[PDB]
Amino acid sequence: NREEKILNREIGFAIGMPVCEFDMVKDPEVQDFRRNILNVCKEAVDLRDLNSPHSRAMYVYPPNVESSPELPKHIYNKLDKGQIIVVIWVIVSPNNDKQKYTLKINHDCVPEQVIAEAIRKKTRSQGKYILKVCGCDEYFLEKYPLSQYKYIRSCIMLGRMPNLMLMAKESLYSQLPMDCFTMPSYSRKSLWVINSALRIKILCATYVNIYVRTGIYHGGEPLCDNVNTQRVPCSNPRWNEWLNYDIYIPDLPRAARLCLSICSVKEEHCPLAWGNINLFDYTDTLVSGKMALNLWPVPHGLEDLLNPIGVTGSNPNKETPCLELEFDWFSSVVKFPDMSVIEEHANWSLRENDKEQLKAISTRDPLSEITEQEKDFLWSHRHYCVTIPEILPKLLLSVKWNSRDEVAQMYCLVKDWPPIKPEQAMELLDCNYPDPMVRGFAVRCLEKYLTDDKLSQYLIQLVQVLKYEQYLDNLLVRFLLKKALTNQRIGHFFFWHLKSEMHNKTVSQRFGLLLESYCRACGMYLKHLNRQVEAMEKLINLTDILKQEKKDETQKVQMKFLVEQMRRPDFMDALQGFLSPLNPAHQLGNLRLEECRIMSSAKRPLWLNWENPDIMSELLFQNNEIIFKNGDDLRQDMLTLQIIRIMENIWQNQGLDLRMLPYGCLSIGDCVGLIEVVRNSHTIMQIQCKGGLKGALQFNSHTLHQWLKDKNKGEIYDAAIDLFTRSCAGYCVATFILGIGDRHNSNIMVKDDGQLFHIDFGHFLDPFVLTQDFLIVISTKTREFERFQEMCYKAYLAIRQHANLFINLFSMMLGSGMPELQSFDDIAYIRKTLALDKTEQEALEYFMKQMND
Ligand SMILES: */C=C/C(=O)N1CCC(C(=O)N(C)CC(=O)N2CCN(c3nc(-c4cnc(N)nc4C(F)F)nc(N4CCOCC4)n3)CC2)CC1
Repeated sequence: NREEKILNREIGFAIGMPVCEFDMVKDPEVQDFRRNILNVCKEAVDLRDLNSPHSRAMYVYPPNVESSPELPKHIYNKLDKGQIIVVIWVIVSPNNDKQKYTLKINHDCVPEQVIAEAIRKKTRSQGKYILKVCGCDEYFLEKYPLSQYKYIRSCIMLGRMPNLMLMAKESLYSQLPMDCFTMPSYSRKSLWVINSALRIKILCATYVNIYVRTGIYHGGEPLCDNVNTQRVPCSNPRWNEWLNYDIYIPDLPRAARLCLSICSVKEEHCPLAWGNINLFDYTDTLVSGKMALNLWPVPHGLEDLLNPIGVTGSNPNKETPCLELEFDWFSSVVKFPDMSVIEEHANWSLRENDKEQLKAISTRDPLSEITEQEKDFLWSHRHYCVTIPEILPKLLLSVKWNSRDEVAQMYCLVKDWPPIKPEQAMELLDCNYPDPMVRGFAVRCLEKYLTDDKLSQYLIQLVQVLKYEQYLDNLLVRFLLKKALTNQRIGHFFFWHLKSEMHNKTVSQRFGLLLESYCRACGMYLKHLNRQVEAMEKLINLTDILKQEKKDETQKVQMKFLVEQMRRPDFMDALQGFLSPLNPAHQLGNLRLEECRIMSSAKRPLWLNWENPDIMSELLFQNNEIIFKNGDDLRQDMLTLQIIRIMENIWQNQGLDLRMLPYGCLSIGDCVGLIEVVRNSHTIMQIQCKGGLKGALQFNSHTLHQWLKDKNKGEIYDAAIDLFTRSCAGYCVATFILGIGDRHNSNIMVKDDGQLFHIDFGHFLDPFVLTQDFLIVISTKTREFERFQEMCYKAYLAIRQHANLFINLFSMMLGSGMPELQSFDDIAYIRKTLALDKTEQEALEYFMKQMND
């Protein structure tokens, strides 16, 4: 049909690769995934059309709200007797005259009550309206308490006054397209019985320019010793050898994998090409017969001669080392047993001090190692551990995954295991836990106890752990896809986190198929995503040209070329009138070329400035600024900003107001990304160079206080000083805990109201100087510094209390090929700085001493 072809073209443009390539993939799992994944799209679409236009309106404009409606003590104290002052705006005439109406209402009021009181205040001179945020496309469409909306709570925290616009509901529903998801055109035995040992024949290898080292693994742990084949000259890469393993065939867990590599010898063993295969396919069948596997190049800094944590599947580039293998073939097709046989074989197969010992064990952090004695101890008490559920990760770690009996008994324990918090459920999804039942339990916990707010807060870690999935079709991907197809706020960053790694051929297939399904079921938003993709395409083209053709020209010549190329209507049409990838609720209209510029600095970053076309853009920001950087990796920055936002949330919900600044930052491709521009912000180096005594003079650090006092005179002085002190202490603790890279006068920034923050997080996990500027702004021996030290200590304790969450986040991000995060050894730095193995008072003294230096 026509709709099908146009949708295919658009999806190909959005994903980067054409849809037709997926069809030419003669892989049963690929086509079965493409087909079976459409049930999730159907569920999501039905949920969208479930309740007339309101359901679609919630799908496109979901409420941006906090997970808990309860306000912290200090946040509630900032209210006028538990009330809030809110300005509601109304556009009246064809001239669009804007009339404001100020109200003082209970913070816990519903948007309906807000609209009612607004109409009351307006008439002193029915439910057919809704509330929009003045300046962006955010809508208060749900019966939430107003204060629970992130915008309202932010206004309450920042002292700013919320400005909302009243909008007829029909005016918004008329802007909602009648979406029509069209179903694609590509839609319409023994068991364990075999008793023996696993053996595999390595036949030969092609495209080799030595021996083959193999092993059987379950996630990261080997189910048996590794096996080296006969050292053969590379001229004739023919082994035809049979490798036998100390593993009974039925003893193989469901997620057993074969990890192989080709090594050379000088004495000096060095890997050449690696590969991993699923012993069981997606249909639970045990692979048999001949199989050709194209290997992958080795990643940098590989400790061993094997890469088990690497992705599974043959290399898409078939012009690579190809190893031929042979698996035993028995009577009939072998399948993994059903859960019923598992339960049958499981059924067939205590002191107070010891209970408190189990509790203390559960209290420990993830990276803390568990001894063999402790493993057998947890296993002997596997039934009592159901009363303390959060010990489930360590219990799983204590299992002998090379014994079908223990695996079946653990399956039984999991089938009825109590649910645990999402923060703890994510730990069971990293590379350590590949078992399908454990991952299903974790996904159930997420589905049951994860707010979409918390989902967006951890969306990147989940999209990453996706790579740890043994098969294309699994419960985790289905959950993520359903949430992305029922919530466009989540779907935006879902699509972008996926597209930002389409360059990686290791997950090109998986993420490509997932993006195909998403774009097929996402709706009209595919058009806006395509416009954003084309804008980023033009930006990448321009910045690539700048870094090579005109790379060694002067600032003004590069600027002249950038102004020339930024016009060329084919480019203006592409970079004008689209949604901000950093925040799709932000419209970006016409470019203010007079305000765009190359940032100098490193790798020629682009500083772009758009006008805000919002009807009431002046009440939020009339100009939106963004830094498009094509050069260095931004994943580290994304993770750091996420962690900083989480730390600020912890501090707020715990009762210490340390205003951080986790500005927007989105990696959109291979080292190509965007950065949010914080208005009215300048670097300390700027403060010193602008306040330099003269053109030829020294740049003392004492002036910063003078600059702040000039920018804040009168009663605003103490407020600015308090803001500076609090934000400074917060960033002190953050940078110490995370081990952020070298700070200096230009890595730090301050705003006109005193807020301090950081930028450009180069390397972490491998001493905040507190230049006498900061100490002078805080006031060494003053009550101000006493309160400062108290703040720092309290924040350090608060973060030590969530060390577990932070370590789990890092262990989940391990999958991403980031430099400063390649092994658990890098994460151990946090276990160090937080003194996990020490006590609370010990860690307090440790941090006191560390900050004394
Ligand atoms: C003093 C005499 C002298 O020699 N000079 C010349 C140099 C001048 C100077 O110090 N400049 C120009 C520094 C400066 O103004 N900027 C602009 C802001 N930049 C910035 N960088 C980033 C960022 C964050 N993370 C990463 N991974 N990369 C970058 C980027 F650098 F690539 N983010 C921001 N912002 C975030 C907050 O809101 C605003 C935008 N800004 C740094 C260099 C002085 C006179």
